[PDB]
Amino acid sequence: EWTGDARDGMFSGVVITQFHTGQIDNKPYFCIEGKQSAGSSISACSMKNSSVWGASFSTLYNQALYFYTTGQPVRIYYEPGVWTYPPFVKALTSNALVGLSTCTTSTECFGPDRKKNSLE
Amino acid sequence: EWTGDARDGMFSGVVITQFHTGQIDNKPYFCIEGKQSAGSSISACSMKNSSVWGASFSTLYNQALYFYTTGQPVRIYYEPGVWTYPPFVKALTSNALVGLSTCTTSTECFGPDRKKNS
Amino acid sequence: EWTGDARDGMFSGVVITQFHTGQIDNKPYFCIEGKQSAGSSISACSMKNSSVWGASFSTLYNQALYFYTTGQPVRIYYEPGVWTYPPFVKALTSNALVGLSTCTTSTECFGPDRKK
Amino acid sequence: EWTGDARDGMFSGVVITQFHTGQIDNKPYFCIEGKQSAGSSISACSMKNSSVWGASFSTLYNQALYFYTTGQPVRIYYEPGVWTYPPFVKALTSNALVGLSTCTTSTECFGPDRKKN
Amino acid sequence: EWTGDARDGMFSGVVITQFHTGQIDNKPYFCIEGKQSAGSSISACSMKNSSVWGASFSTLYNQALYFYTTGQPVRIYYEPGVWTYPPFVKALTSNALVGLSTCTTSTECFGPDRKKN
Repeated sequence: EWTGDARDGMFSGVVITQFHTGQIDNKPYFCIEGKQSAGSSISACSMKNSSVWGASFSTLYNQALYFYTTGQPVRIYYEPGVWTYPPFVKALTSNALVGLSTCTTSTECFGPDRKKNSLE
Repeated sequence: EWTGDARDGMFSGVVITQFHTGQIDNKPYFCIEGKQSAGSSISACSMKNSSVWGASFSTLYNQALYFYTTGQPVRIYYEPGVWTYPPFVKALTSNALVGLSTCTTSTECFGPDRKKNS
Repeated sequence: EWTGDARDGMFSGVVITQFHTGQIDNKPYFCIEGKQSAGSSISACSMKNSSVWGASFSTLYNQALYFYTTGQPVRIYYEPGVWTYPPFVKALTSNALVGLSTCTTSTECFGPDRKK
Repeated sequence: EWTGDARDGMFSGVVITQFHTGQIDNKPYFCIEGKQSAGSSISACSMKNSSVWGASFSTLYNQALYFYTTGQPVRIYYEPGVWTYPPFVKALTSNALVGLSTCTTSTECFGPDRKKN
Repeated sequence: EWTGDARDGMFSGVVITQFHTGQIDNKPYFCIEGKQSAGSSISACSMKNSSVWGASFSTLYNQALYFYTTGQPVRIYYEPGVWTYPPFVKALTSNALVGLSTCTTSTECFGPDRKKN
C-alpha cells in the first residue's frame, strides 16, 4: 500500500474545521472534517492498530491537530470503505485518513497524487 | 464498546475550565471539569491502561489539555459508574471520559451522539 | 496509593517558578519549585520508574512544564520522605510530586484534598 | 554510520516550506522541501523503521515540524539513493533525511560537514 | 551516577542558541550550543539509548528545545569525555548533556551544583 497509489482519493486546499476523538473495540481513533473552497465537506478517520493504515495513527494525529491549529489549507489523502461498523459509518465516515500535505494553492499541494488513472 | 453507543452520555457546548492530574494504583489519571451555558457542570476522568477506556488515555489527555488551552466549547462524552474506589468517586467522579469533539453550536458538535435510545 | 489519600500534603495557589531536570541511577527525574500565597517555598520531584509514584512521571512532566509556561496558580500534591539519597535531598528535596491541579482561588483547586 | 560522514551531502540556509506525511509498506514517513536564498531546491524523506536511518524518524519529524513552524533557515543533511520504489521516487525523492541544524548565516550552520571528501 | 555529582561540570546563565539533530550507530542524538555572557561557548549532546546518560534523552530533548525557544538563560550540566568517535568529537563535542535548570541570575540557578570538590 502507499498513500500515493493511483486510487481514490484526495481533496486539495482543505481547511480542517472539526476534530473528534473516541475509542471503539479497545482502539483509540480520531476523525477530522474539512471544507474545500466551495463549502463542501470531506471526513476521514484514523484508528490505532487497525487494518492496513493503523501504523500512521500517531503521525496523522499530531499532523492533523497541527493543521487544525494553523487553519492552513492542506491536502487530505483518504481511502473509502475502510471502516465497516454501520453505526460508526453513519455517524462519521467509512474513509481512512492515509496522508496529509501542505498546499501552495487551493489545488497545488506537496506530495504524490492519490487519483485513479483515466482511461483513454 | 464504542464512544457513540446509545448510552449515557454526552454534554455539548462545554468549556473545559478545570484540570487535575494524579496517580492511583500505579496508573496515572487525569480529570476535567466544565460548564455549559446552562450552568450544568460535568466531570470525567481518564485512566492510563484501565480496563475499558484506558487505550484512549493518551489521545484524550492531549485533546483535553489542547481544549483547556483554547477555551473553545466542546462535546464531552462520558460513561457514568466506571470508577469505584469510594474516596475517588467522592472527591472526583465515577464518570469515565470516553470521547471529545469540537462543536459548531452549543448543541451541534462533530461526532456521534452518545445517548440512551429515545 | 492515591494522590488523594489522607496524608501530607498539598499546597494551593502556587506559581511554578523553577524547573530542573536530570538523571540519577539510570532514571530521569525533574523537580519544580514554587511559592505562595504567604510566600513559603514548596519543592517536589518526580522520577521515572521509581517504586511508588514513578508511573506518573511523564504525565506530571508534561503538566508541570505546561503550568510553568502559563504561570497560573496551581495545587501541588506531594509525599514527603520519598527521596532518601542524602546529597539529592540536600540539593533538592525529599518530596515526591504526586499530582497537580488548576485552582479557582488561592485555596480552592480542582480535585481531592490530600490532607492528614 | 553518522550524519557527519564525509558523504553526499548537505544543503545549508534553507527555509522548510513544504511538509507531507503518509504511509508505505506498513511504515509512516514524512517528507520536507526547502528552498535556499538563491531559489535552489532540496527534498528529503524520513521513514519509520526503514533504512539504516529509521531510528531517527521521531526526532527528525519533531525537529522538522518545529523548523517548518519557525520558518528559520536550517541545514538539511541527506543521503541520496535510499528510497528505490519508482513511483515514490518520482512523486517525492530518493533522499533520506539524516539530520538537521540551525544556521547562523546562509552557509554557516551548527554541526558536522557532510561533504564527499 | 547523578547529575549533581561533585564532578566536571556546569555552565550557568547560558542562552541556547544552536540546535543540531542527527544519528550515529543506529541512535538519534541532539546537540546544543549555548553562550554564557561572559561570552564563551559550551556544547553538549544527548544520545538515545547511549550507555550512561541515555535514559535522559527524551526529557532533555524536550527541555532543551523548550529553552531554545524561550531564549532564557539556563544551567547546562555536562560530563566531559563521554563521546569518543573522533570525527564526532571534532565536529561537535565529547560532552554529554546530563541535566538542565532554570536560572534566576547568570550564576544562581535551580538544582544541584555539579562541580569538583
